[PDB]
Amino acid sequence: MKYMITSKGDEKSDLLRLNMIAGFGEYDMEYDDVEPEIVISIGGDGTFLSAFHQYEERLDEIAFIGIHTGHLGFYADWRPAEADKLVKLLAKGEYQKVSYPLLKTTVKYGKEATYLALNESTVKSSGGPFVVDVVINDIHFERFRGDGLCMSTPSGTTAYNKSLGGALMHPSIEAMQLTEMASINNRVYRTIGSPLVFPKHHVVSLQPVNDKDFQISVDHLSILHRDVQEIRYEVSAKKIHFARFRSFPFWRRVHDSFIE
Amino acid sequence: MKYMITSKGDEKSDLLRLNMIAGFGEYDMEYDDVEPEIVISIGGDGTFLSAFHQYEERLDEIAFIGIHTGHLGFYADWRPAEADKLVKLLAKGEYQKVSYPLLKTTVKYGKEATYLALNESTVKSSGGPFVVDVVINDIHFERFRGDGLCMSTPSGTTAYNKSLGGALMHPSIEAMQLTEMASINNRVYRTIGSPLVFPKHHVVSLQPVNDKDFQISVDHLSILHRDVQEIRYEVSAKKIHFARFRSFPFWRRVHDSFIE
Amino acid sequence: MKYMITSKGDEKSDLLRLNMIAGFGEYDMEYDDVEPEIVISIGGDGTFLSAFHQYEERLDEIAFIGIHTGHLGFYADWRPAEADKLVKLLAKGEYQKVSYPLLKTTVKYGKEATYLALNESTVKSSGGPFVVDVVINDIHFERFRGDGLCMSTPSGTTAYNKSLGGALMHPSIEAMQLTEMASINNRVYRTIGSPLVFPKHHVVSLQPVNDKDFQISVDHLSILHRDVQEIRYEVSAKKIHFARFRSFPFWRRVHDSFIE
Amino acid sequence: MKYMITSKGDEKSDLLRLNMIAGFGEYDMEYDDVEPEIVISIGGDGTFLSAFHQYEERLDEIAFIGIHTGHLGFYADWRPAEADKLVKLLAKGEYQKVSYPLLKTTVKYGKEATYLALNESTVKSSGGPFVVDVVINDIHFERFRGDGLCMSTPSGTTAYNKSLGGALMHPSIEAMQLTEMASINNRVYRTIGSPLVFPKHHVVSLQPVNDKDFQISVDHLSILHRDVQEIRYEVSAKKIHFARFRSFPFWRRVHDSFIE
Ligand SMILES: Nc1ncnc2[nH]c(C#CCCNC[C@H]3O[C@@H](n4cnc5c(N)ncnc54)[C@H](O)[C@@H]3O)nc12
Ligand SMILES: Nc1ncnc2[nH]c(C#CCCNC[C@H]3O[C@@H](n4cnc5c(N)ncnc54)[C@H](O)[C@@H]3O)nc12
Ligand SMILES: Nc1ncnc2[nH]c(C#CCCNC[C@H]3O[C@@H](n4cnc5c(N)ncnc54)[C@H](O)[C@@H]3O)nc12
Ligand SMILES: Nc1ncnc2[nH]c(C#CCCNC[C@H]3O[C@@H](n4cnc5c(N)ncnc54)[C@H](O)[C@@H]3O)nc12
Repeated sequence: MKYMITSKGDEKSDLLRLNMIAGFGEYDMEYDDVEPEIVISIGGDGTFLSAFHQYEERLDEIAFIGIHTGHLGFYADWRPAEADKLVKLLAKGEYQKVSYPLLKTTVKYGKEATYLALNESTVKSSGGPFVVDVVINDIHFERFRGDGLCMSTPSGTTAYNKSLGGALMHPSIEAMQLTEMASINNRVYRTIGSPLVFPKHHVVSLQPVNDKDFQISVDHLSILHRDVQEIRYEVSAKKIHFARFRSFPFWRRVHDSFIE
Repeated sequence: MKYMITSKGDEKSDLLRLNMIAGFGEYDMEYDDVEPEIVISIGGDGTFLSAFHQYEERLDEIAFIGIHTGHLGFYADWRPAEADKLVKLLAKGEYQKVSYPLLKTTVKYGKEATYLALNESTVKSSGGPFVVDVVINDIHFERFRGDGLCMSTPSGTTAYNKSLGGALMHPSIEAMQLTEMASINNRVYRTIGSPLVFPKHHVVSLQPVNDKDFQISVDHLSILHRDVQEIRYEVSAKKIHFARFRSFPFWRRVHDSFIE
Repeated sequence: MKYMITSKGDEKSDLLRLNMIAGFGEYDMEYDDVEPEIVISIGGDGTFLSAFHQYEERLDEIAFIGIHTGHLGFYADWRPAEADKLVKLLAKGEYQKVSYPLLKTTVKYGKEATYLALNESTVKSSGGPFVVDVVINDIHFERFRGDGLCMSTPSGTTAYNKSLGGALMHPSIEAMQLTEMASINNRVYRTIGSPLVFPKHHVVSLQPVNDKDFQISVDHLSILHRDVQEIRYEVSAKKIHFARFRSFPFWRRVHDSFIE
Repeated sequence: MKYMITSKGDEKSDLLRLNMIAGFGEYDMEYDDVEPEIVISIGGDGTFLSAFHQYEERLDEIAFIGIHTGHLGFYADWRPAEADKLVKLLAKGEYQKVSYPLLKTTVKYGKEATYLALNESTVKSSGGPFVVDVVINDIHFERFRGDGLCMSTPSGTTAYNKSLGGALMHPSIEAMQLTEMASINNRVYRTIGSPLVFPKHHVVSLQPVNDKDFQISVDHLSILHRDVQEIRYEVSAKKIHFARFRSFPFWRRVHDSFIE
């Protein structure tokens, strides 16, 4: 079937990509990077992130697979020396799809822009004090002062969210998690402190207080947005699909990356 | 219909209970504390906890309601001066049921005991060092050293779980959250650090390393369990049901208790 | 004696400044903003910070006093309605000097620049990943990956340092405290996690790993430093001197700002 | 000179102790465990703690040395295979004394008891809610609700204090650090949150609110104190003295125990 392979760009990953293409040449497999049905990423989680955003407009037709060339990633869970068995396994098919939730970010001006995040989306100010009003389902919840806020997907909770004190949530939970960055709390300023975990259909909305310029990130992309009236976070209707050939539980994946 | 009222025991709550009984005497309402269908609790969240555990063996036939006499509770969300409108509203019926998830705790010896928690269940040692192996779905995840562990329900995340750094999760999420207590981490000992959020059907299992005596709590109850071979945590099939007469969102309930 | 008054710039602070000058006109007091011996600041801690950095090259000849017009500050500890008693008290003299420690920051290129901080000095990258080697007294301590680092004075521990998890240390301790910003920790990357408190004469040195451009802050000032070979932190030989007329303990000052 | 050796009790430490005694038999060294001038501890930091408390009433006449048999300790900083060079080095003398500060704990009833801590002293309730008023230099600072409080020496900050979020402070700083255990914070209850670092001569005083029974620990000892009116913490006039033969900086000692 149609497939394509993206590479981190170094000597190891490039020459690994060519050997898998040569293997696929021995099967009923067509290379096409315009309309692939299997997207193989060789490199790190950054390379996987690129592959995801490269094809984010055909998510329900693509199954992703990641190979990690030098670390072990959360999205790239195949060893380079296991690439041969991967070629064969894919060649037959009848494999299994597992799906992870994604985060939708909407930015409104005084035309509205929408983004999709697999890890997280963060907001900071463009230099100067970051102050925003936090609104949950049209109800005012708190006035946040600090360095910024981070809204994470389930599979992203092991990334930036973890460094901010957030909890690691299993990706079978359709949720999003908001964490604080160096929140100031005193007698006059008051934030919840704790990470918040929202279900599907809950809309968290950030609204400027004075400054209307914010540095907004979605995964690895970061843009300075001018004249912002609203940022809206919610769990996306879209999901990312993975091809799985073997049992590799999320908590096992958490164990191997952080314990030993 | 059948109903009963529990009271915190002070002058304010007792005399409030009698006036509601007198009001119910003017309607098609029968008082029965053996088989109630509505359980009204007057006092604090501790009084609500007692009412829950008092009737925990008929959960799918009971709708709980809480009145708070001096603070505002997470489970008790009616003011004392609003008791009259509560009597009328209940008297008709046709109200709405909303359900929150609960946590099942199983303790195995070398007969097994099961408990139900609405807030959380915690484990500490009976004096001396607390060391347990943490096993997630039959796979060894980590060896925990510290003061103890805390497994929280969704609605309990605003209680002990919050003081331990856990996240507040919306109660429409069928999940449980495990948090650490003063975990020791160095070059030789290694814990995940972060709170973990588990879905339904995931079994977290604590297993002793040396000492087999632990002080186990379920909500307000705390018992020293001798000769423990296993403690098992999982999201209960049982749920607690609340009668609701008005919109009072969880995040609004979080706002009022912690922000202003 | 020689004195000057700086103002936040709003209607309240300006007209308060003029009335104190008019009061000082009734005493043996000369206004001079080139060589003052008493520096009065009217506004907030930001206004006090400006007054400090404005005269940071004559610290051992100046005693600072702060008046707060709308909050209560840590450095500005006099109420606007107490300004009259302040004028009289200053006019006699024979008051007391109390001194707080300061932080020296040195930045070396491949000419070296030195700065003085009353609150703290922070380091972040100029976009992209922040990676530095942390060296304590010429010995390599750790490789830090995250958002940045913050080195705080004693009196600054209640500012940014507090929001990063640092401890509040009494200003009679000649020390500096380093705190982490969203440090990444996994199986391969390893930071101490905890805040570190250094005595006089200990030199903490940050050294770039790849990128040599950092956004460095000293109190309110923030500059992008190009081609950085070393940043050096140590407790300054210089100290800031305050005129005190009444007992107002630091822990009382902490209490009023954060408890009630 | 007079010396004695304490041992962890296992086969490795006992037979190591006998060989050093046999070595000392070849020098001008007298074994005496009633009035030693050098106290050698073989085992772990727990064994060192015992040796310290065993001789805590002759601190200014004793220099401690620690050997670690199976880990590496903060107080025991000599390898078992380096014991021979230790015997020789001690035998001459003219070595160097370095001193670390200690914490004094006073417990008053309605006769007062005083204790000395090298690591820390903690307070919890004897089951039930822990509520105490925190008073700093006779001024009321906060009402603490939670699991307990921990007051740490400088060298103890790498022990329990570290697991509670405290900062690691260099032992040349005559200070003590207080950290919180699972403090409850909401709209009505309010704690500082942050660790507090106190200088010499500052007295922190805990006072019961309702319950007067507390479980008080000093290092490894833990006693249930009945009818408590006051607990007083302050930096002790006494100090512990170490014999040093080589440079082994505290931050190097921190590095080796937590980084690699
Ligand atoms: N999902 C994952 N789970 C576990 N590990 C993972 N690594 C990755 C990846 C990758 C390469 C491209 N990274 C861009 C991402 O850098 C994370 N990030 C940024 N600043 C920090 C920080 N100060 N502390 C921890 N993180 C940070 C966040 O993810 C941001 O989007 N993804 C995951
Ligand atoms: N669900 C809730 N959400 C928000 N507030 C709430 N208050 C309650 C309640 C009640 C009265 C009976 N309490 C027993 C419960 O004491 C909590 N707890 C114990 N030790 C601590 C601590 N050191 N720090 C915070 N908490 C603690 C935990 O809940 C334990 O089970 N329930 C909730
Ligand atoms: N010494 C003090 N103690 C207690 N409160 C204080 N307020 C001040 C002040 C002031 C007005 C000018 N501020 C510049 C200062 O903003 C602090 N800062 C920056 N970002 C954050 C954040 N995300 N979270 C908390 N802080 C932050 C830090 O101080 C930086 O230098 N000084 C103190
Ligand atoms: N000074 C030190 N620095 C770095 N490591 C060290 N290890 C030792 C030692 C030892 C063996 C006897 N221990 C009794 C001590 O157990 C610590 N402790 C108790 N509960 C915990 C916990 N939940 N988390 C971390 N700690 C804890 C505390 O020290 C208490 O007093 N001393 C130090």
